[PDB]
Formats: sequence, structure tokens, C-alpha cells
Amino acid sequence: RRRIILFPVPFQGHINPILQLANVLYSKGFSITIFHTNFNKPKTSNYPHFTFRFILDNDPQDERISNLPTHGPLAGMRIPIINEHGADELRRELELLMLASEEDEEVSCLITDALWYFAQSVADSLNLRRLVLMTSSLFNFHAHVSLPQFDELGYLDPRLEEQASGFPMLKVKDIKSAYSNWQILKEILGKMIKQTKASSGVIWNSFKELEESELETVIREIPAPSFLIPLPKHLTASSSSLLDHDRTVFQWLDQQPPSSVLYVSFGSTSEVDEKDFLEIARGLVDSKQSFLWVVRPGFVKGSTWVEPLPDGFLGERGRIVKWVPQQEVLAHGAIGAFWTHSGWNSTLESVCEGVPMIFSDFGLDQPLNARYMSDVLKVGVYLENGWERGEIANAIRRVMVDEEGEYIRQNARVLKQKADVSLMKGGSSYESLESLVSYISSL
Ligand SMILES: C[C@@H]1C[C@@]23CC[C@H]4[C@@](C)(CCC[C@@]4(C)C(=O)O)[C@@H]2CC[C@]1(O[C@@H]1O[C@H](CO)[C@@H](O)[C@@H](O[C@@H]2O[C@@H](CO)[C@@H](O)[C@@H](O)[C@@H]2O)[C@H]1O[C@H]1O[C@@H](CO)[C@H](O)[C@H](O)[C@@H]1O)C3
Ligand SMILES: O=c1ccn([C@@H]2O[C@H](COP(=O)(O)OP(=O)(O)O)[C@@H](O)[C@H]2O)c(=O)[nH]1
Repeated sequence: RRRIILFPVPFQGHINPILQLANVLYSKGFSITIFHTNFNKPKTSNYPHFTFRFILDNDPQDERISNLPTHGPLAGMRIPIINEHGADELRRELELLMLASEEDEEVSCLITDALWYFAQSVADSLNLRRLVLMTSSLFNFHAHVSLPQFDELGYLDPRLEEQASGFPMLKVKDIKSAYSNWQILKEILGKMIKQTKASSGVIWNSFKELEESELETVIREIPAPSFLIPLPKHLTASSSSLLDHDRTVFQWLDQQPPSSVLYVSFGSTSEVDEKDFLEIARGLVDSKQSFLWVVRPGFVKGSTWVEPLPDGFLGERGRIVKWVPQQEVLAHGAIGAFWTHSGWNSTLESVCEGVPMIFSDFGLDQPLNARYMSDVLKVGVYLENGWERGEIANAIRRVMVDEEGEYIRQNARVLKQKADVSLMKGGSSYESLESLVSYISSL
């Protein structure tokens, strides 16, 4: 028997695909151990078939992460901090596990988030193969490796509406938004790319017919074999949710006509002004469409939840909730469209459920996802110029009601079908998974 160790980054958009992958590999006969921080841990009782080992932030907590806040932008500093100081502990934990292994059981490989670049040298030092799971798109990676030219052309220094050079898919504004925090980002992205290239293999949460134009960059830039597997088509991430589900939404969805509901969610970490939260509310009401709006407590700066919102302002058409099983909501027949912040997991879930999108973005890979989905695949409409009630309502009605938006709704249905076909015998994702399992088994 063969065991796989997976090591996720402890945030919702990173824990979800890694535990989806773990379940896919378990279904192929591998045993599974998950290394995880105590911070943002998932419910281990949801995974009785996995062994969990909590590392790196056991108390006594290191002076470096002990004081760090658990929410907000600062919470993510754990990532560079662990990258720079976690190697010795990670090596100890891997050796302990390999020493306690049964005789009929070998550890085939370690799979980490690509952001754990420090894990490559640890795994090398144990003669352990490391595979990398990319939680962002191939298009995003193509932009990463093109950063030399970007800085060179002056894109990275504060021409906004012009097509970027040798990247006609993007506007300069997209690059400026995506790489706005350069000094801090440049080092992380450089190290992540370098150690991804040195890995034994790269698993992408995508499928070939989604990102066909980007396959050549990956083959040329990454010498290790790449595997494209659309995880949401195998299973939802419901079991790895870090917050409790409000499942009362399904009884409400069951009262809505098919394709009549706009689902609205801006992810697991974004936050907005009070000024913008109220403009978003006014756009929603102005569209005259039914909506289900997930608002994380903490989404609005300066309020605990939605205190700025007058009582009854959503009316008959709208409901606001703290958190849902998102892919299961997207699969419900009532859903007509998805207003997303363009996180990659949300984007791919909406594609795999065939739901057209309205795109906003909060930086990082989000503006690139929004531009690729709206202009290359044409499965949504991109609100690329702030929050304005009038523009919001027009975008919503264009995707959900206007005859002019029919091609977008049709494109989303066709793309879902292409994803389903990729999982059949002979399809691209079926063959990638088949190859991934035989590759891991040969290690
Ligand atoms: C590893 C990065 C370093 C860091 C932490 C510190 C830093 C930064 C945030 C930037 C500046 C402020 C500061 C200080 C501050 O934390 O607020 C600075 C950038 C980002 C850092 O990682 C981010 O940590 C967030 C939690 O704080 C997560 O929610 C992650 O992302 C979430 O899930 C994804 C699904 O794959 C996305 O789809 C994404 O939409 C979604 O937000 C991850 O985003 C992406 O960063 C992309 C930037 O290029 C990468 O390409 C990766 O692919 C990576 O996925 C955190
Ligand atoms: O109410 C919600 C909102 C989102 N999610 C899940 O949280 C993840 C968000 O990841 P994404 O990459 O889209 O954005 P991030 O939060 O990392 O910015 C996705 O898997 C969603 O299905 C959820 O389960 N319920």
C-alpha cells in the first residue's frame, strides 16, 4: 500500500482544492495523511478516512506567529514566515511519519501547495518526491513568468486602457491591479516559481479545454510533468468548509423559478468600505432580480456584519446569509448567474456547474481570471470600473434577462458540458488523472 502526504496552505481557497485532491487520490487506493497548521484547521471529524497531523504552530507557539491576527490581510503573513522558518520542523515531522510507517506501506510522495516553496529542499533532503498543487489558473502562471517583460515595459510602476505588450488578452490596468504590491510579492512569486519548476510534478485545478491557449507556456517553462484535473467535477468542497453552513437557503431556493436567482459572494477574505457595500446593495435592488447574497461577517469595514443596511431594504427579492455550501448552491436550478470576486475556486465551480458570471475583483489573480473568463471564454460580464449602482444593475440584467446576453448563458452551458466530457474515457481530465496515478505509483 502507498501513502500520500498533502500539506495545504491554511486558507479556505487553498484547503478546498487540496482536500478535494486528497479524496480523489484516496478513491484510487492511496492512504492519506494531511499535515496542517492548527490555525484555520478544517473539521477533522469530516475526514475519518484521513490521518491528520498538526504542525508548525503547536504551542508553545513560536514568537513569530504567536501574536499574528487570525483575520484580515495580516493573517496571510504566516505564509512567508513559515516558508522562512518551518523547514526543520517539517523535516522532523516527515521523518517521524516515515519512521513509524508499516512494512507493507511506503510513502509515495508529498503534495504541497505551490506557496510552500520551502518544502522542496526539505523533501529533497529526505529523498522524498514532492508534487505541487497549483490553486490558481494556468493563465495566471503565464502572467507570472511574464513579469520580467512587464517590469521592463513599466507596467509594474505607478496607458491604463491599452492592451499589454505580448499579452493582448490583458489591459495594462489588469496587470497594475494584479501586481500592485510588488516589493512584497516579487520575492514570494519568484521563489514559488523556482521551486515549482524544480518539483517532480505539477497538478493544476483546471481542464485543458478551459485553458487551451496556456498549455504551451506550461510545457515550455515547467520541465516536470503537468496534470490538469478539474476538482469540482469530482466532488464539492463542502466537507472542508471553515465556517458553518446556512442550509436554510435550499428551502428558499426551492421556492424560486428556474434560473431566476443571482448568487452573490465575494469570497472568504475580501473586505469593502461601508461606502461600497451600500452601493452594491443598491445595484442588487435596482436590478429587480431575486438574489442570495453571502456576506461574511467582517466583509464590511467598520461593521460587525451588515448593520449599515436598513431593516427590510432587501425586500421580497433578496436574502443575505453568512455562508453556504457554495457549489451545491450553484448546482441548484434556481440559480441564474453568479456575481463573484473571481477567485479561482469560485470561478471554476461556476464553470463546472454551468452558471454565467458577473465579475468584480480585489486584486491578485482575480483581475486576470475576470478578463480571461469574460473576453476569451465569454461566460460573464466584467465590472472593471468600481461599484456603481447603475452599471451593476445593467450587468445583472444583461446576463440574467436580456436577449443580448443569450450567448453568454449559452457559452456557460457549453463550457460545463466540455468539463463533463473531459472526465469521460479518452477525455483530457480522465487521461491526466490516469497518468497522475500511474506516475505517483512509479515513485
Ligand atoms: C502567498 C501570497 C503572499 C501574501 C500574504 C501577505 C500580503 C499579500 C496578500 C499581498 C499584499 C498584502 C499582504 C501583506 C496581506 O496579507 O494582506 C500576499 C499576496 C497573496 C498571498 O497568498 C494569498 O493568501 C490569501 C490569504 O491571505 C489567500 O486567500 C490566497 O488566495 C485565495 O485563493 C486563491 C485560489 O488559488 C486565489 O484564487 C485568490 O483569489 C484567493 O484570494 C493567496 O492568494 C493568491 O496569491 C496570488 C498572488 O499572486 C498567488 O498567485 C496564489 O495563486 C494565491 O492563491 C498572501
Ligand atoms: O459562502 C461561501 C463562500 C465561498 N465558499 C467556498 O470558498 C471558496 C473560495 O475560494 P476562492 O478561490 O473563490 O476565493 P478566496 O476566498 O480564496 O479569495 C470556494 O471553494 C467556495 O465554494 C463557500 O463554500 N461558501
